[PDB]
Amino acid sequence: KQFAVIGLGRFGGSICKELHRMGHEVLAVDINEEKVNAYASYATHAVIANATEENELLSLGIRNFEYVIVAIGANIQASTLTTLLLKELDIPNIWVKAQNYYHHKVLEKIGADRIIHPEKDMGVKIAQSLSDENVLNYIDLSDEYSIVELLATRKLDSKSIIDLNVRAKYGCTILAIKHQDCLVIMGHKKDIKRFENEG
Amino acid sequence: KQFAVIGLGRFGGSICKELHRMGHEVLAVDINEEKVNAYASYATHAVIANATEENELLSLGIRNFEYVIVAIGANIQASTLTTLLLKELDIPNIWVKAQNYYHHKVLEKIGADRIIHPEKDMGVKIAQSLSDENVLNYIDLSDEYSIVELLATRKLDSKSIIDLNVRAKYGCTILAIKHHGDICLSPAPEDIIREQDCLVIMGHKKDIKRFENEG
Amino acid sequence: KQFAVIGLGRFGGSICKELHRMGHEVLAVDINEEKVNAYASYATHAVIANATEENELLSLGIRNFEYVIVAIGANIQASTLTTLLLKELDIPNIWVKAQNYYHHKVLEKIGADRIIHPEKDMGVKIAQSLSDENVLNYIDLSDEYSIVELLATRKSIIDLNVRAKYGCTILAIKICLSPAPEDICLVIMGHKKDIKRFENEG
Amino acid sequence: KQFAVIGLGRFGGSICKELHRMGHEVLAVDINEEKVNAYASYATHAVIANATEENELLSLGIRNFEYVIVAIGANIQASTLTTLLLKELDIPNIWVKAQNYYHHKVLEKIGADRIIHPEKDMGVKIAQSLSDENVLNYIDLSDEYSIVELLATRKLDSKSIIDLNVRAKYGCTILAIKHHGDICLSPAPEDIIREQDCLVIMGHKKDIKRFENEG
Amino acid sequence: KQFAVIGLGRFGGSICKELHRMGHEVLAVDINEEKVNAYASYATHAVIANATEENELLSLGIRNFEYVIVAIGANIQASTLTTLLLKELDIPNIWVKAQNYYHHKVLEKIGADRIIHPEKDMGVKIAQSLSDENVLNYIDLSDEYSIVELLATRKLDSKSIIDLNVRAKYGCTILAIKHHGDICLSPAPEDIIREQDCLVIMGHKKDIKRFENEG
Ligand SMILES: Nc1ncnc2c1ncn2[C@@H]1O[C@H](COP(=O)(O)OP(=O)(O)OP(=O)(O)O)[C@@H](O)[C@H]1O
Ligand SMILES: Nc1ncnc2c1ncn2[C@@H]1O[C@H](COP(=O)(O)OP(=O)(O)OP(=O)(O)O)[C@@H](O)[C@H]1O
Ligand SMILES: Nc1ncnc2c1ncn2[C@@H]1O[C@H](COP(=O)(O)OP(=O)(O)OP(=O)(O)O)[C@@H](O)[C@H]1O
Ligand SMILES: Nc1ncnc2c1ncn2[C@@H]1O[C@H](COP(=O)(O)OP(=O)(O)OP(=O)(O)O)[C@@H](O)[C@H]1O
Ligand SMILES: Nc1ncnc2c1ncn2[C@@H]1O[C@H](COP(=O)(O)OP(=O)(O)OP(=O)(O)O)[C@@H](O)[C@H]1O
Ligand code: NA
Ligand code: NA
Ligand code: NA
Repeated sequence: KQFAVIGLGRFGGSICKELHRMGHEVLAVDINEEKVNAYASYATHAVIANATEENELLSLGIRNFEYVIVAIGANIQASTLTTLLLKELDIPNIWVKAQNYYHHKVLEKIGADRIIHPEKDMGVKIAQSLSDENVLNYIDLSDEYSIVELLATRKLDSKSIIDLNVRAKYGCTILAIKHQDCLVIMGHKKDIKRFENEG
Repeated sequence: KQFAVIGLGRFGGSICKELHRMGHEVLAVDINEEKVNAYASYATHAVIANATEENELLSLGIRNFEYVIVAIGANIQASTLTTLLLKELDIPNIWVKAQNYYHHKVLEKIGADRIIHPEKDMGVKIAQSLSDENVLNYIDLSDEYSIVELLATRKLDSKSIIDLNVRAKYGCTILAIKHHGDICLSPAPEDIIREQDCLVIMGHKKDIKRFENEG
Repeated sequence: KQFAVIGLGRFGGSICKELHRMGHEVLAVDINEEKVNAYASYATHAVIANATEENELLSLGIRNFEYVIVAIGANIQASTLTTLLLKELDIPNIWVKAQNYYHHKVLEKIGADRIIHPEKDMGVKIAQSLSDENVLNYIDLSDEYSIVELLATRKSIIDLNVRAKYGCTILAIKICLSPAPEDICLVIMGHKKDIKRFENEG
Repeated sequence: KQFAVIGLGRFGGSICKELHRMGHEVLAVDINEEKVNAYASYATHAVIANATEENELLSLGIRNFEYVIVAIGANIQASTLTTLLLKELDIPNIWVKAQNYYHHKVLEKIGADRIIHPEKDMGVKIAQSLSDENVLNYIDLSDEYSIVELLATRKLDSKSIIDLNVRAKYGCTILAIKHHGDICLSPAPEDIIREQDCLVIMGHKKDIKRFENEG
Repeated sequence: KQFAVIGLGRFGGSICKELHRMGHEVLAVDINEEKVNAYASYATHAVIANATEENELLSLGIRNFEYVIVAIGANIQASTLTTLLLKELDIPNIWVKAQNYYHHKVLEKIGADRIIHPEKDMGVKIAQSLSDENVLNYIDLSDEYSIVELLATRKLDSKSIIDLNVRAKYGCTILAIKHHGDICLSPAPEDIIREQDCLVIMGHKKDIKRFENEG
């Protein structure tokens, strides 16, 4: 697979370094000369180009890339003009980083295959950890069930699994323990909060 | 639990909106008047202040907040000077949003309780989804064992759980399966996996990768 | 009929002044303070607002306007964001001034009812006048047939065999409408190729 | 001894010229092309570089220098990220020119071996000369003891050393007398004090104030 | 004694904070609104005025000040036009902070009473500390004689004053010893010197250098 990442910011620069670490052909495009020089070593091909121009986009052979990631999320004009061109060039998969709710609505009309909010998805994830310090990481299977990696408190010390009645009393299934030790649990959103309060 | 969020960007503004939804007293501090007027309705109180000033920081009653989040990740001077003042004010928890690796090193020195890379962590998470399109959302329990929410392929249709030897060969456990928008926790042998449905699995990282090829 | 004109430039300010002359209520919105003060006298209601904000758009009572004209044609971000709000606010008629081909393609996606190129339409109209210095002003009824207002050069109507030889009809003589044989700006209606032959031979 | 001076301002450019005058190997680093061309004659080697970037720091050959002076004192971000790289490069002695009190607090955290306030230390010395027109130059041995180079008034003219009972009444010992451009180290009783000759007098900080007032 | 400080920089702001600490009436004039608000508490009278204007300078009542310090050292146009006005208004004492050699020459022509180089005089003083790590502070009595506040080494540990033939061989006099936060004036034979204590010495400039190499 060949990937193109347009815009080497904090978000796009992470995708170039990660996909290059896994051993993939990454094209790194950025309008900034100093950004491309820094990520020149972290990409298979790095070009100092403006992606809002169709002539520059055809010069890169952008039609040969199955996945194009437009990591521009502070310039709505540059981001929407780029993903309109890539939809014109018949790119199978265009993934765009959005800025606000209105930028999400423009890109949904002009044909973005997946629209990503990196700071909004992390900020909600961080604020869940701020509100309840017991949690460390979670994944939402649905809107009401989650796999919350809880942190064992002082009252859970020296307590066996059979002593815990999470299976029946709370209806929560413990998955793993990482030796205060990390306690991975699964259950309803309201049911897990009962186990956090009562230990 | 009273939270102060300094800098209402895409990251700071999301924490103010999320914590206000959960019903928490959030103080929204920003130096830009237009940003403050946007988050007046999404915060308990929104004020205009330059957090690099100690006199302006004490005019907010910032010593009364258990958590302060400095969500400035494009100005290193503004971000590092702010957490220095909060470190002096004996704030128990200071969480800072970092910009690069060398910005993370400054905050570690001057006493940031937690340092957050929002785009770097999401960019790494996205890049796993580009590389392996089977996955939908993964959470790393450790460096070798992870929970991967997989998407069922075309050959997984009309297949039973006992047919898939995940417990025996791959050494992985299917923790949940969802079909048609309804999620079933801890499926029992045997259940029908459909053409396009999410398949949550748990196991070693290299063991799931072998299973995705043969799924 | 209540009209809203968003963006007081050369194009938007001309729509405000013409509609205020005709006796219509016009709301003039612009982000520039100097523009609004100049067109405060030429608009029924004038405000200094950013039209890309949904809160500022609702303060104007923009839902009461049947026609909104987004005459922003150099800021693509301001033009595309504004028409998405007005589409969200259910304006029956949104007319947008575009900049280039790609700006036109964006506004077609997000639901612009009519997209206007003022400089491109005039530039095509002007460039037809430079190549053929006899013409003055023309409109295209169709691709093949057009009404061309020629300039009279160095004869009776019957002498000008446009009806038989060229297959064209003389429409006016400049003031005297509906000419008839015979009579010694010349308006001629006919096929586009036929008028060019008439100009070369006459 | 090898020295590197990062930032050729009024303060950094003075260290380059004084160390080169003494015959030391000075590397002059700056980001401005005009500054580097100006100090080509006053430094062993002058390089155009941006010190906040670590790749440009290792090209200079910065690990070969025992002393590095970061004489940037108007950009807090550029100064603190430079001394972070040098501290990470195991540079033994890093001397940093600071700007304000909060900049001093950051450099203390991230490992600056010595933090310098050139204008603040000179402003304090000047304000002692404005407040007291008798003094010319002083050195604080401690917070209560000092050596003050006084200036002779009219009442000290034609006065011998033994006539002045400074040793008993004030408890201050006269160290030297700058006689008409010629010094006199440890003057012996008695030497005639002229109209205007410097009187290097050592004593308590409060006691010399009495000597200035009582003449 | 009323002092006017024109330009509240790092150097001008240090004179305001020190003259007010000593109990003097200070007029703090600056063209920047942010600077005046910060120093409004540390100055008797703080004004946001431009000093290059003759009308604004007479609104301050600047003729009532014996000392005016023009602490603008990065703006030659503002510094030379200010002191041209103050000399035109017959200020008895005008002290100007200069930038380079050419600014020093202009201010001499247009009648500056004392011209100050804060960063240049510190850079020369700092470069002496980099060259010789034994010195901590020194005061130049002349171009050939100096008082150096040395630092004790391992070879100077447990050595009495009479053991050091500084009076006979080196021709230098030991003035005081800073014994770990305690300072003793005019030591008598004999006093023991610890491992690391400041040793204030006086002598010829070349004779002190021979002492450090030979002891
Ligand atoms: N037209 C363009 N074509 C290509 N790259 C561009 C273009 N416009 C901007 N960029 C580059 O894209 C990069 C990321 O965009 P930008 O800084 O606007 O986004 P952002 O919202 O700040 O994202 P991040 O949080 O990842 O930094 C920048 O380095 C910028 O120079
Ligand atoms: N000194 C300051 N005090 C308070 N708020 C500030 C200060 N400096 C910047 N801000 C605000 O912080 C917010 C976010 O800062 P900035 O835009 O520099 O960071 P970012 O990392 O690019 O943003 P984001 O969180 O959107 O990714 C902005 O609204 C900005 O106005
Ligand atoms: N967000 C906005 N909301 C309202 N008015 C705006 C906005 N952005 C720009 N304007 C105003 O719209 C007017 C026209 O926009 P602009 O000058 O960018 O377009 P243009 O193509 O040059 O227009 P014209 O050819 O009519 O002069 C200007 O007066 C500008 O100040
Ligand atoms: N990142 C950098 N790397 C190297 N040199 C730099 C860098 N940033 C600034 N400089 C240079 O450092 C020199 C001094 O810095 P600056 O002028 O900001 O400090 P300052 O406190 O005003 O100094 P001074 O008052 O002694 O002149 C300038 O010549 C400037 O060009
Ligand atoms: N014409 C003026 N009148 C009054 N104040 C002025 C004028 N011009 C500049 N200043 C102020 O004087 C102060 C010092 O000026 P400047 O920054 O040019 O000098 P500097 O040599 O860099 O100062 P320092 O090294 O002491 O920080 C600043 O606060 C500046 O705003
Ligand atoms: Na961002
Ligand atoms: Na135009
Ligand atoms: Na300075």
